[PDB]
Amino acid sequence: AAHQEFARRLALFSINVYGKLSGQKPGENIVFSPFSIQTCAAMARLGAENETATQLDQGLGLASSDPEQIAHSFHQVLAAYQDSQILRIANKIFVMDGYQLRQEFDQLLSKQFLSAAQSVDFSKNVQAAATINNWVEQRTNHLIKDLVPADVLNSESRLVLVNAIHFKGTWQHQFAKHLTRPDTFHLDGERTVQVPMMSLKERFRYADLPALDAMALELPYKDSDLSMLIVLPNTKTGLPALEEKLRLTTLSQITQSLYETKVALKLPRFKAEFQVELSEVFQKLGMSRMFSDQAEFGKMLQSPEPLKVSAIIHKAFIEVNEEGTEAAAATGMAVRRKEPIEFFADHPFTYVLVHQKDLPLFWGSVVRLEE
Repeated sequence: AAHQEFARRLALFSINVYGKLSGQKPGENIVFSPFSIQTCAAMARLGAENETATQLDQGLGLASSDPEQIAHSFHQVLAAYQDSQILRIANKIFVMDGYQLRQEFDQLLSKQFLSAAQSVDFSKNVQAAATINNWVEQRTNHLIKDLVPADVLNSESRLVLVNAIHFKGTWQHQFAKHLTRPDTFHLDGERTVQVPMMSLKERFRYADLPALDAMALELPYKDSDLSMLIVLPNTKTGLPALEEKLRLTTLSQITQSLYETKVALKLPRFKAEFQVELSEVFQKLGMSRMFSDQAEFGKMLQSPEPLKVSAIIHKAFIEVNEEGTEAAAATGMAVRRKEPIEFFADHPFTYVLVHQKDLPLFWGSVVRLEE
């Protein structure tokens, strides 16, 4: 249905972005919220026209070229997440003093994307960035700071679109802290580090993935249909090969493979933070016109001023420990006038924080750990 299609399109967008990020920022732990990125960009699409809009439709994987339909489909997902004890999602638009949104854009953002709105003076760009970034902090339990630098805002800025997402869940099956001990995490064939390694024997949904030379495990969050999917290469140095093989399948095909079994799990206690300016990723996914002097965003403002995207920034944070997971992310877009089975995660792996086994909220990799 609608959820499954939305999820499928988002999963493909996710692996698309992940591949470009891995290439742009090699050797570091990736974490991002594809949901946050797709939602923020879809909000911008509502104000786009012509080839600019078509590129966004195709690069984001939207199911319609009709702004009303696109908005309705995001509303279905957002409205579901309003009634949650674990998840909080928030949208807001920040608009230059004296500029008015077009009626349709305004109504779709407010009613379908549940977006708030505030007028700001971008010519006072230090002040405007503080307003934006303080709001993001409030929406992410202070985990995402300084999202939009003052230096990307100026008197030519006209609006900033922001999506924020915050997650705090408890494991259905928590780890016992007294079992956590320093243990070896293999960075590669020449390098290892000692890290706090959590240990738990329990029944989990599991899949052997021989076609991907990997194995997967699902860790559910308590009182929810949310979970963490871990995909673990069979070889210590296998993650780059696995990241390529993932493109040959889908998240839903992976999770459909899972079955409950007794597992001896080892998993590092870890935190990761990641930040990226996404313009190059978008260009590489075929969404270049939005940054150019040919950008078409004539449906955003009543003003006849031509507009383009000057920056897209994403930041994310995740903390995994014995009790559960806390994660957060935000995306800002600035627009301007022109017997047990062993599952030992002791070498690099990829993970996905998923809703209903098929909709990715967060996606990351652990390739290195300190201390």
